[PDB]
Amino acid sequence: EETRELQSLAAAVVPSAQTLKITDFSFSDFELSDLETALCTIRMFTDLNLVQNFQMKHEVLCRWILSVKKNYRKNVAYHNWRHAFNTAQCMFAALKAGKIQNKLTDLEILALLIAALSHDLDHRGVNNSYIQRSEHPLAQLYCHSIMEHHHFDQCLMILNSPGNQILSGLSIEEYKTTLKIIKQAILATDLALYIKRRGEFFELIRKNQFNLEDPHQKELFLAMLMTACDLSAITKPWPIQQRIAELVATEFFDQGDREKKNKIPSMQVGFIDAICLQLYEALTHVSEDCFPLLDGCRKNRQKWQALAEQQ
Ligand SMILES: CCCc1nn(C)c2c(=O)[nH]c(-c3cc(S(N)(=O)=O)sc3OCC)nc12
Ligand SMILES: [Mg+2]
Ligand SMILES: [Zn+2]
Repeated sequence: EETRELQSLAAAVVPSAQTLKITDFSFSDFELSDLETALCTIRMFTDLNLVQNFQMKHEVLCRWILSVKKNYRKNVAYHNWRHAFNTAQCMFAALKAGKIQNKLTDLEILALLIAALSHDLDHRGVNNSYIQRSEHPLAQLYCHSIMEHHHFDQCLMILNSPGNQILSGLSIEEYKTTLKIIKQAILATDLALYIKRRGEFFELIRKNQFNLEDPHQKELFLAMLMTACDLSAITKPWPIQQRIAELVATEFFDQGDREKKNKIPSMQVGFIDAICLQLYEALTHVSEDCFPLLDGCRKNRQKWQALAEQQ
């Protein structure tokens, strides 16, 4: 923690969502400094009316954002602060440009944004031996989303740290509801849970039976939305997706957590087909304004496929 970094963040004027470009599905953070990602984050909370509706104190939100950023590991090639930051930006864009904002409640929106930013806290890279070196090396077989539970634990720890309580303004009832949604959302980032609950979601959309007014369906939708934002790097403009794919490959193969290069194109195509396409197609069914995510995904598949055939 840098009181210096906080002082500078808290005293800065937060530029518009327009100037920060956070309403664009094509948004990229390569050009941004950490302070700038912090300012973008404040703007996300502000334009979603969260600061106002939940009486968040400026200095507290600033301190919370810095604490969250500080708890991601920079030595992890992909699952780091920038990835969490980008997931939250996608959530913002889907809520605003994608018009999903009108379909949810303020608490659900509050929970989703916090969850997007916090869902990978303390991530140590896909090739970590966290559980492998614990007193329960078999835990993952009992509780597969055990690491996601740990990410949530980190999130809660920060929300309860002195000077970082951005939810202090909620009533105990609002608070309990928000924490529950935040938990579900973070657990939802366990790709295994996504694969397990996909079918039901695709089925409903398919048979035109999808109804957000149904408490079970709304919860399912929140989980699907979390996945959509968490994988959104796959939807970015070609030059940006190439760079993001480089980071993922690094974490995956060069243990950049704490040959393949020629197989990467086909790998990405397989990933897009097996995991991404269906999800983004389903999302567009719920809200056509989310089409750019689907469009971007398709364009990247075309690009990777061309390379796969080797140019
Ligand atoms: C936790 C990883 C999920 C993920 N997110 N993103 C954005 C990506 C991505 O772009 N690519 C991959 C991915 C998946 C495979 S495979 N064939 O095992 O399903 S290979 C790969 O990245 C290759 C560099 N995986 C991901
Ligand atoms: Mg993760
Ligand atoms: Zn993630």
